Amino acid sequence: AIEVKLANMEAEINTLKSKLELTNKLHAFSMGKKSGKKFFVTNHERMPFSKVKALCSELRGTVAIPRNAEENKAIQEVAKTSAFLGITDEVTEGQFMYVTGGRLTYSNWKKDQPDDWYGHGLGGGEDCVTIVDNGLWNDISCQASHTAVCEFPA
Amino acid sequence: AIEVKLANMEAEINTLKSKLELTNKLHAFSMGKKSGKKFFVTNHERMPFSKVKALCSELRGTVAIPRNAEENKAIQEVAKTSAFLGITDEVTEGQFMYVTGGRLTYSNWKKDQPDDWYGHGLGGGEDCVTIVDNGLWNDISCQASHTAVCEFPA
Amino acid sequence: AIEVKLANMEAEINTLKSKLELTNKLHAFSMGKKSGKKFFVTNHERMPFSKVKALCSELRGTVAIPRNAEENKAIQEVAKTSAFLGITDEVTEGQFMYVTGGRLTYSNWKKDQPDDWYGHGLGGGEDCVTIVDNGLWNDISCQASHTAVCEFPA
Ligand SMILES: CC(=O)N[C@@H]1[C@@H](O)[C@@H](O)[C@@H](CO)O[C@H]1O
Ligand SMILES: CC(=O)N[C@@H]1[C@@H](O)[C@@H](O)[C@@H](CO)O[C@H]1O
Ligand SMILES: CC(=O)N[C@@H]1[C@@H](O)[C@@H](O)[C@@H](CO)O[C@H]1O
Ligand SMILES: [Ca+2]
Ligand SMILES: [Ca+2]
Ligand SMILES: [Ca+2]
Ligand SMILES: [Ca+2]
Ligand SMILES: [Ca+2]
Ligand SMILES: [Ca+2]
Ligand SMILES: [Ca+2]
Ligand SMILES: [Ca+2]
Ligand SMILES: [Ca+2]
Ligand SMILES: [Cl-]
Ligand SMILES: [Cl-]
Repeated sequence: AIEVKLANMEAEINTLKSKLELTNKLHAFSMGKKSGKKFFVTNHERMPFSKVKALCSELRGTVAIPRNAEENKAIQEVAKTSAFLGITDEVTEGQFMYVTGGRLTYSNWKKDQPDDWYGHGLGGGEDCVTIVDNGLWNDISCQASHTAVCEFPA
Repeated sequence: AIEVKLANMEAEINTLKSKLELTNKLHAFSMGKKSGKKFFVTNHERMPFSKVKALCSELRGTVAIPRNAEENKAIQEVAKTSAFLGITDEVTEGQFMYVTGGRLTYSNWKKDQPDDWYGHGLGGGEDCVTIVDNGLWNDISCQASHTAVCEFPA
Repeated sequence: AIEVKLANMEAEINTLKSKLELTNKLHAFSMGKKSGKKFFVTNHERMPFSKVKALCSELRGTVAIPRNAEENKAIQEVAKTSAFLGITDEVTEGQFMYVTGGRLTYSNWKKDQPDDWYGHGLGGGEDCVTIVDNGLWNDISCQASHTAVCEFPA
């Protein structure tokens, strides 16, 4: 009976959907995702901010955004090098916004940062933000190439 | 049409099964799984034994258990810090057993361990086991938080 | 009812295909795949050449093959020790060919190599090639055990 075959096939599909969910949980776990916390991951490739945005979007994620000390340390450890954060004041100078919307709240600026430097020689000031090796932040040219770190929901 | 469509769906489902199996194989390989050998994975999160057990269970794995010096070495390599092992004397004080059942066939106890110590203030003695930095074992409170290391079959 | 169910099943299968593709993209990213570049992966296990071939084949990949300095560097960094490349002169002594077919177009041989040395006592000369610690190449016995590094398309 076609109905029986259809029913058995629906069961197979459900089994596969659960298997894939497990595959995703195992991968996240293997990559360091902590229980109930956002998942941060990188391919260790350095690229301009525009590229990071496109890459994370393709993966259905967003550019890493630290919203507290814990998340900051987590991203720092993942990146292990200067990486772009999803924060920018491209629109209005001095008004840093999350790529996901909203004005900047938590921050971990290095002393004297942000300074919107123009002397880097790339044109424009510094409208992007990078978390440096020590975990502190520094505004940088969005044209510069820093590590791509994407984040996925908790 | 209906029957031809249903027949294609079977092929679609079968093909997806094979692709997901291949995905799992590649993932195990990327996580360092050696041919015909079980493998260990961690997200580097520290939590109480009960949480590790539930977490590994959810991944269809088990809390890491060393059956020989090689596996013990592999687990410490994966963990990097003190991690719980799937061995406890919760059923009968003094008699350590595998969470998977049965008595120990291999041990690597640290000198003067196990000691079922109470001075840790967590209440009760020590019924769980952790592999320490240098591969040796120590019994610790199951309430204590140590690294979660899951094991997957060979 | 039957046709609506078949239509939903087609939709379920397509969503599953879509999610698996996303899972594969995320996995490659997490394993260091650089944008538009072929990627190399290893489980850090050492084995004879025939085993590496069988293994990478099972993963629907191929034994790593550098076609230029950049790829050679990438493989070197992934393996971090001597590893077999998909290059051999088994078909015609002295003529190194890619396992994927065709004569070498890029080479990075160490000084005095290849030498089809017999002194290893394994039998036969040296018909396989490994990339050594510094990125240079040496022909070695296909029967020797070196790191398995698989390659997947860009
Ligand atoms: C990597 C880094 O910190 N770069 C900063 C640059 O952004 C700008 O602030 C400049 C001002 O002199 O100082 C540099 O140290
Ligand atoms: C982490 C560790 O080793 N803890 C042990 C504890 O389990 C208990 O054995 C105590 C006895 O005095 O000694 C401690 O060093
Ligand atoms: C691992 C390695 O480099 N082996 C080489 C071997 O292939 C052969 O060339 C021999 C010549 O005497 O030298 C060895 O060092
Ligand atoms: Ca500006
Ligand atoms: Ca600015
Ligand atoms: Ca700055
Ligand atoms: Ca089709
Ligand atoms: Ca005890
Ligand atoms: Ca103890
Ligand atoms: Ca549904
Ligand atoms: Ca030869
Ligand atoms: Ca040689
Ligand atoms: Cl206990
Ligand atoms: Cl040979």
